[PDB]
Amino acid sequence: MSQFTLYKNKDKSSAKTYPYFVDVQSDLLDNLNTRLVIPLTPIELLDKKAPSHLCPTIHIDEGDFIMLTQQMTSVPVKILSEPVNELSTFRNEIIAAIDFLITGI
Amino acid sequence: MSQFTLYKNKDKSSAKTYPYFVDVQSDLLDNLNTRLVIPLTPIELLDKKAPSHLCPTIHIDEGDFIMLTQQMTSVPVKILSEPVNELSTFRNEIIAAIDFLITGI
Repeated sequence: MSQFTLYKNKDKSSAKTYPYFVDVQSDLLDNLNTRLVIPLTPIELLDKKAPSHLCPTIHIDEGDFIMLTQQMTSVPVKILSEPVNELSTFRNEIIAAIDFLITGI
Repeated sequence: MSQFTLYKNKDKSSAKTYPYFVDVQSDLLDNLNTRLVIPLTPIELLDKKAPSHLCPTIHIDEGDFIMLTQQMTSVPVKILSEPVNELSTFRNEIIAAIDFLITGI
C-alpha cells in the first residue's frame, strides 16, 4: 500500500497545479506520516514539447504525466493523495527516477 | 558549488520555522539551478529530544541544528537559503541521511 501507488496530490483538484507524487522511500515510514515522492504532473501544463533526460513520463488513467524529480518533496499523510489509480507497471520509473535523480545510475 | 554548504534561508526570517537546508543531490544538476536539500533546523525549536534515526544533528559555529530528512525538498537556486554558514565536515551526514533514508544502503 504505502509504496508504488499512483498517488495523486490528495485533492484531485490539486492536479490543476499538482496532480500526483509517488510513494518511494521509508519502507517503514512510507505512508506512516509522510513519504519521499517524485511529484508527477501533466506534460501538457508544462508544455508537451519537453526534452528527454530527466523526469520520466507515464501513461496512466488521467493520461500522460511527468515525474517532477527536479523538485522532490515529502507529501505528508494528510495530503497523501486520494487513490485515483496505481502505476506499478511504472515501478521502475519511480526507481530509475530516484536512482538517477537521487543517485545518477 | 551547489552541495556541501549550510544553506539557511535566502530570508533568514524563515528560520523561525525553517532556518536551513543542505544541498545534496544532482551530481550533474548539482548547481544547475536547484538541489535536493534536507531542511536543517534548530534542535531547540525542534525539540532537543530529537531521535537518532534519520534526523542528523549538527554542531557548527552558528550552533547546533538538525537536517529535517523527514521531508527533504529541493529549494530552487534562487531561494536556496541565504548562506549562513557551511558544514562540509557533516558531508557524510548529508549522505548517510540520504543514503539510509533515501537508499538504505
